[PDB]
Amino acid sequence: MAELACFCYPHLENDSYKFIPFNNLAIKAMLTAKVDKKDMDKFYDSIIYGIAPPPQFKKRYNTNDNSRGMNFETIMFTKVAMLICEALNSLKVTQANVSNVLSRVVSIRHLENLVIRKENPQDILFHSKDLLLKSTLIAIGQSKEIETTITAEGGEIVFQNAAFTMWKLTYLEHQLMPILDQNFIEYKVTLNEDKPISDVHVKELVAELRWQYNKFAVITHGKGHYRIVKYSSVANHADRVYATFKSNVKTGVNNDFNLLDQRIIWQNWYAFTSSMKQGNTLDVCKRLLFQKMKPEKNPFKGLSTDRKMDEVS
Amino acid sequence: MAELACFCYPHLENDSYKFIPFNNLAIKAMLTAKVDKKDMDKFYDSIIYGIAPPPQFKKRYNTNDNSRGMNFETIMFTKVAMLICEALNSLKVTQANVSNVLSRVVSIRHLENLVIRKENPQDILFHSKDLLLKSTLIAIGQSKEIETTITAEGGEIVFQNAAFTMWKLTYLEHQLMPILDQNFIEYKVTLNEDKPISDVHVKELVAELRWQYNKFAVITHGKGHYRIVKYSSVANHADRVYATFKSNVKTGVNNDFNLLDQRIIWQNWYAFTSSMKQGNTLDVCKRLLFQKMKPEKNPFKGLSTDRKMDEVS
Amino acid sequence: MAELACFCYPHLENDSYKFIPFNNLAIKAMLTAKVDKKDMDKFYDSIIYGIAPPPQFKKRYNTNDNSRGMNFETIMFTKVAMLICEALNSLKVTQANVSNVLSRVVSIRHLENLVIRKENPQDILFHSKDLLLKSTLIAIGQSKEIETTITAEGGEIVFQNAAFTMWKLTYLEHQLMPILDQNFIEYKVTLNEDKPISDVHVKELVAELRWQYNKFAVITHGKGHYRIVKYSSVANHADRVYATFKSNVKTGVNNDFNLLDQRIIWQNWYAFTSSMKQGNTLDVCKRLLFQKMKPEKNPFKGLSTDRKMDEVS
Amino acid sequence: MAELACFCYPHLENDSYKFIPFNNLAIKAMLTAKVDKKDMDKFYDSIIYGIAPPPQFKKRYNTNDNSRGMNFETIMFTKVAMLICEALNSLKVTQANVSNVLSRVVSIRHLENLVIRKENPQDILFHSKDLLLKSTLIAIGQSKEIETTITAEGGEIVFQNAAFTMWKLTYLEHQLMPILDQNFIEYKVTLNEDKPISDVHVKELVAELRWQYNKFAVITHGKGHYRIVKYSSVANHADRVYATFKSNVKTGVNNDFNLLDQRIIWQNWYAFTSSMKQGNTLDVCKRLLFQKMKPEKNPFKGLSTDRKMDEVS
Amino acid sequence: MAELACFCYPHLENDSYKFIPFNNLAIKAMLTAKVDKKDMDKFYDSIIYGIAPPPQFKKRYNTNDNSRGMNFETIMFTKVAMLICEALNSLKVTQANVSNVLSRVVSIRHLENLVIRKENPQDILFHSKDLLLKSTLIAIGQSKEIETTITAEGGEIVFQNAAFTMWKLTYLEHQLMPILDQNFIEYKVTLNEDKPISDVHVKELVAELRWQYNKFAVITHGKGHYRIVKYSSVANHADRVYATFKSNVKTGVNNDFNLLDQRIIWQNWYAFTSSMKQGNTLDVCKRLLFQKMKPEKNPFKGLSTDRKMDEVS
Amino acid sequence: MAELACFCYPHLENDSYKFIPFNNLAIKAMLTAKVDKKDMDKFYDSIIYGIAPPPQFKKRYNTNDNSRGMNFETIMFTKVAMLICEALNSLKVTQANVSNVLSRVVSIRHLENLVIRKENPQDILFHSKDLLLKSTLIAIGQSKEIETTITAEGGEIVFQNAAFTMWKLTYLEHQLMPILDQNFIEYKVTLNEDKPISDVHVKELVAELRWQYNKFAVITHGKGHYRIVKYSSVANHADRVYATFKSNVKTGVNNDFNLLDQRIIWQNWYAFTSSMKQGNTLDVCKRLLFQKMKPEKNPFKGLSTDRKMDEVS
Repeated sequence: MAELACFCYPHLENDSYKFIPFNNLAIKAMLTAKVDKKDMDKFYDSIIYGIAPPPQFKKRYNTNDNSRGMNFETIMFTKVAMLICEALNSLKVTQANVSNVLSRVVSIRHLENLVIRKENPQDILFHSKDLLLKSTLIAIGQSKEIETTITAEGGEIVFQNAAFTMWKLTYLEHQLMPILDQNFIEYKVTLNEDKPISDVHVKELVAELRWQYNKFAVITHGKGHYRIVKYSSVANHADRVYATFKSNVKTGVNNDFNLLDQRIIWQNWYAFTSSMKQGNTLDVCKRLLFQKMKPEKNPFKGLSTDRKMDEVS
Repeated sequence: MAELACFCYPHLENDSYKFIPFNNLAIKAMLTAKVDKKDMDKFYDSIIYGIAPPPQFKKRYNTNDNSRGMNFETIMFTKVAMLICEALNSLKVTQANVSNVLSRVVSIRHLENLVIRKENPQDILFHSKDLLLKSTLIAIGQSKEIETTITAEGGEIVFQNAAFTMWKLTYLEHQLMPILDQNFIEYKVTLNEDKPISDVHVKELVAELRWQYNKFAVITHGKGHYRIVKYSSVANHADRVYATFKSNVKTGVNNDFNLLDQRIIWQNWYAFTSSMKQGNTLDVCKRLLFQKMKPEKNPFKGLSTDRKMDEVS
Repeated sequence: MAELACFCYPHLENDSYKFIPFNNLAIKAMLTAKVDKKDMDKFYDSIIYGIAPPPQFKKRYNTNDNSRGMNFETIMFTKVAMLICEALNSLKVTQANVSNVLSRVVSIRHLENLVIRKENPQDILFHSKDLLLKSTLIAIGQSKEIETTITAEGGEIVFQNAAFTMWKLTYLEHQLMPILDQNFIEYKVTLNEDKPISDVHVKELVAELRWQYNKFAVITHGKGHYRIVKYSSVANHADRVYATFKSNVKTGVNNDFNLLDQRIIWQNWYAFTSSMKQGNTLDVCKRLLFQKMKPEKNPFKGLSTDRKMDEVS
Repeated sequence: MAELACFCYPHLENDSYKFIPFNNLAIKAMLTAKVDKKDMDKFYDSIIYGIAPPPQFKKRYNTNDNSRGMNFETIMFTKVAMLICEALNSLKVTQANVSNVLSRVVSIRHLENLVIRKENPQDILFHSKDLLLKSTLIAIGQSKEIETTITAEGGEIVFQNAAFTMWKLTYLEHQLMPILDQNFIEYKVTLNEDKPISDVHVKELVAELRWQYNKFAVITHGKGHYRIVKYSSVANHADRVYATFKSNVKTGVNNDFNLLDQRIIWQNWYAFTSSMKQGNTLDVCKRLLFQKMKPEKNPFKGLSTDRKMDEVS
Repeated sequence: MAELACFCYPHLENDSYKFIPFNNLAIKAMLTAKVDKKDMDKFYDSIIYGIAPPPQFKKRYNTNDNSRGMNFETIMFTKVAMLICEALNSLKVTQANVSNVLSRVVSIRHLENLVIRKENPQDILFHSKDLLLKSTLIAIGQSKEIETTITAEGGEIVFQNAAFTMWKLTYLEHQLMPILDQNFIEYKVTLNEDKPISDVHVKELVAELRWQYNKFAVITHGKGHYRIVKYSSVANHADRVYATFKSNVKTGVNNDFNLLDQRIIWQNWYAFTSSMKQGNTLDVCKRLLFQKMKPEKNPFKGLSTDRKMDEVS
Repeated sequence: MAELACFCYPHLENDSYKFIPFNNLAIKAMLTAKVDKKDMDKFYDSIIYGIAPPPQFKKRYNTNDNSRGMNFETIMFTKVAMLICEALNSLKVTQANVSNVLSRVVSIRHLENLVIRKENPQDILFHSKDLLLKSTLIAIGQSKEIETTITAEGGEIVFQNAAFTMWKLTYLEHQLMPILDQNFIEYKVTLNEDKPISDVHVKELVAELRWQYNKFAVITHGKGHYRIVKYSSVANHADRVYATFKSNVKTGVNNDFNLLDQRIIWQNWYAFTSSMKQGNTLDVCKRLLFQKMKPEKNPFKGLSTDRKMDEVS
């Protein structure tokens, strides 16, 4: 999780801002550099290895005294940086915008997964440059469009339906910036199409979720997909999405939040995010999260039995 | 799963039948031996490596043309054979009985797990020779007593309570006769004491079973413990326990069947075994196993919610 | 052993059905997919990884719960799929035929061996695209022609003559769908030319078979080659070829059966297949297979002595 | 194959000749020693590492310029030497005899196999010191007794009967003096008892020999066991046993030759050894070995069919 | 050491005999082939892997029962075969000659060393195709020219002078047909130029030979180079060169023998080869080889002292 | 090469000085210690790991900044230290003497080789504690006796005679203080007995030396054995033995020098040491070493021929 300015710098050629990747040794030089307090937000000249990121983003890079950043000396750093550049170079970014664009924080893991998609001959992104660009621009946050199956970050498909595709996020196996907590398990459910989903297809998804992923809560962060997370993590997710909601309200940036199908989402999460979306306080929202809520209409009552009896037969 | 006659032979010394283990090379010789059709049930003399098991049990031993038997050339074969001998030698078996005793089929895996217990300094069986003998004699089927926690076969303790202890059966990791199906997962729940168990302690067990082992059916084979098995296996278990029930009825051997706590056992399994115990046919019993049975009183209705909300908090 | 529909799907381009291989991740997605009972025979859209085989052929693919299928994630799967496509694309298959063609069950091992031939610079198939196509179309079952030495599946040549070539089938060493039984040994004897073979050349073949392969039965499945199989397997072969004979009779598909040279074939096998070809029952045929048949004229009486005395000299 | 004087030297203590093993470094020193032509048959004093064998046996030991001897630096050399000493020390050898005894050439491989027997807890020789001594004294050639199953050199039992035990000689796997020709295969058939063997038990042995070992000739070197050798080796065996016969005749040492059961032995071998035993020339004997001899009464005519049909059933 | 017919076969294309290498699997097939006694000298058709060498050269190829031949399945076999073809294809061999040319026995090791030369960018043969051809044609025996330094087989240069170059033959390290005797050490001394060599340069060579290679005899086989061989091998060399001399006399093929500088060659060898060249018998020649010949004029008397004193200083 | 005070310290118990080994961690502590200039010759107290050697011998121990010392952290350090203690403890050293005794410089490699001897069951030193003590006391320099074969330091015996034993010094393979120059080769020739040696036995030794070790000079350092050294080392040896001679003259310590057999020793070395022993200057002695000395009577003229001709035969 870091700024785009961690991967590339802008260069004005042909009266246009083309973005160029960093050499890892330039980053390595900057980390050893003595810079003025008033130059910490300026791009650094390594002399030998070209331009380097602003010294203020020192903590974004893993060193001996830091394991909270990314592994910039890997090959995947260059791949991700190239992906970012390719995407930004298509936008023809104006002089006023370059700073805002680069200061945008994005998911490095999302970008890494997109690299893993684009490089696989089997994946549609390998063949469609347009789909790759759409996918990347969503990840960059320079796109109004929603992440769907076609434009998903990726992972191992663990379930698929007419309406849905479930992915296991393999963040443990990443090169650039993995999850270090070995307990980490998280899935996501992307919609295949935006057109209306049937009751039968929703039933099929909820069936698999209640059977295979019973120890997981079904939530969302307001974009067009579900997040399958351990119940032990929900409280932290709540804090994050509320902080985001709060931040977007204060800064005036888009604050749309798709609560998604109420029959699929976890009751308490839907309550939480509904209160948040109504403009209630963190404590008001959080307190619903922990309430032993009176069981709603299921709304699919015989669903867990069906799969058991199928397995027996 | 094999006869005791696969591990030892009886020898009359000091006017008493002491049972002696087989050398693996004696077994190996017997497998290459040409024997008369009327000597197939007699113990075989290898000459060089001592007495060997009856040729009729050829298929009990793994060869090039057989992977359905045990690995008799391992060290654990000798350990198991020694355990058996030690147990049988304490009984002072009479001349009439020796044949019946040795023809008794027993769980080799059970015996292997008992070896793994007895050899560990941390385990009570290592220190109590009496407890070891009781445990082994249960496994041999030369004991009226019930297998409890103290006398359990063993495995990895995955849950423990005042009333119960849950073990993961590590049959995949065995040396002598492992499970070859890598999908194999099975647990057992042994009672710590026979005295009456509280509602609170039953609730605690059922809670863990509904949370951690939701894709598993809770059954029993009529002894004093629960078996936690995949729903995909229940149908096969049914066949086995019914065949056993049928066999014991025809042969007049003890046919006690403890159905165990109805609140813990899977509804369909309890129905199945109740019909069997009432003397109904296989088909009558089996048909209950597959019925989408109308949900009984839960009988613990808010139990699955409690653990979820705990995890969230 | 699987349908052609396990490797490719048809696509109508340029008013012609060109067959395209499957991506293994598409297959992998289908295996996790929830499909309607009435769509089980339709090709599956994985979205991300292209078209996938019909869900009804799930058991053709090896998973955690299945070791009876093929290893579709290997490189040889793609090679075999490509070979199939190349062959089918030459036929210009019509719209009515595509379903029948793809539903044809074929030997995957045969196809794998053809891949191993075509990729070796030393092998004639590497240089002759025509011979490769003929060979493959025989394996596919879209060819009236007989498998000979030139068009043989392959293996290690263990004996060769003017008339014959003996191959060891290395099915144990395969990647895509090996034989798992490590005891497996089987050879085949393909004819080099169809023109009449001399008594001297037949003698030479029968000599090697009686000397080197004395524990093997010489049979055929009715095509133009001999099969050298363990005597322990003959009974199973009998069942297979009879079932095939029966099936072809009922379905009206070609049911030619070349019994081959009576002097080479095992007496009991020739008796068996002659009875089958005369339209007798399975039991009638099988019973001949097990008869201690009165030794015919040898028909080469001093043959086993000759090779012994040669070896001594 | 070497003299006993290669392993030990005699020492007169307590008015008795006790034989002592050589240290390998003493042997190593002797190999580098400059000795007088008239001291080549005397035991060599290495000074540092004790007594060493006579320099005349230099070629018995493997060096850089010699791979025809034994590996005296191995542990098995010491084991074999100890076995020899133990045996010779029991005989109380007289002063006149010591030279003859030590100059006796013996099979090192035989002795090595006896070591492998005696050190295995499963083997009877491990427990019976008397049987071990008998076995060893046969191998040394200081015993009138015949090698039987009980006193056999050893190897892997590949077949066993009431009357017979077949051993695979694992001379390839030896440490001290292996066979270097990797094609080497040889078995031996020792009698379990000397009392008369039935027709049924002979049939059983001949059955296994015609089935499993069809490419092997059944011979003997005149002691009480059969030798199963490749047909390609028979001519060499003939030379050896004839040379021995010739040598024993000239030197007046015992020249008994047990031709063994005529129904079991290879026709040509029986002819050969019968001519030799009648006092005919090498050429006379050898010529019978190569004759395409008119097939005698089988004398078991349906034997090869029986096992085939059994395998099929 | 084998015939050229072991590596290639002739093919008449464009009214010219171009020679083509063998595929190793064709050779492998031929080794398993049953051929008529009157076809043993004809090239064999493997069908699948192209033409193969005449069956009469079976023993030239290493198998399970043969370690006296070459390793034809190696890559170096193909390299050597290609080298041979390249050379023979330049000669435009006539129809009458092809048989004689191919039946020529040549040093495989020589050819292998030439391959090792030609493939090294540092070696002149890599750049001069003419020099490579000259070198190869000498090795083939289709050239009147003498092997010199420029056209030498190769090896590790251990000494070099204005006049001479000494090579260590690394026959132990070969792939195709190595020396198996690990004691093997042999060097060769090729002349750099044919023009007359000074006394000073001869002195320098003889100095190094007396110092570094004192346990080696300096000989020749009559071509324009010296052979540095262990004194233990000289007797065998004598037999070989005499047999060659004898053979060439009987067959009328060129029988030139360059005795080389008498001051360099070993006294006894010069005597031997002089007697041979005068037409004396093997025994007459050999007897000189073993004579304790009265020391000639040294002819360099203080030479061994000089190098000692240099080393000291 | 270091003082005895590097291995042990004296302790006065029972009114006697018993010498005790150092713990390596005590040495390690001393190396890090800050000591007064006037305590550099006192034994150091490490507190935790006992007494340690005087800080003045710092350079005797290998550190990061020193590869000129010994590897004191090895096991062989303790073994050598123990050997030294065992030897010194037998002498009952007086209070006045302890300092002189411990300040004695000795060959660590000699001591290591004695350890390698004493620990080998095959070696006489393993069994004779008296011989071990004699050997060690010679190495320590607390013995008037001469090093002979029986009491030799050790190594690999490369030649042995009635009179002589040649050892290869394996100083490269040592643990405690090896030779680091990988070119190092040195042998020694110890006398087996002191009684007079024959001309024939001297001839045999000189023969092997002229044949196998022709590039080596035969010298001595004045004790009762020969040293076989490269001619390139002689000049350095000369310096050492002269410096020793000079030192012993100045300090009044024994200065016996056995020049040994003039027929065996290198002419120039004998000249050198004779001049030294006559009391000439270093330059006078050295100049003889480099003189191209007129060849004396050989004194064995046909010796080098004999071995050549033997090798040929």
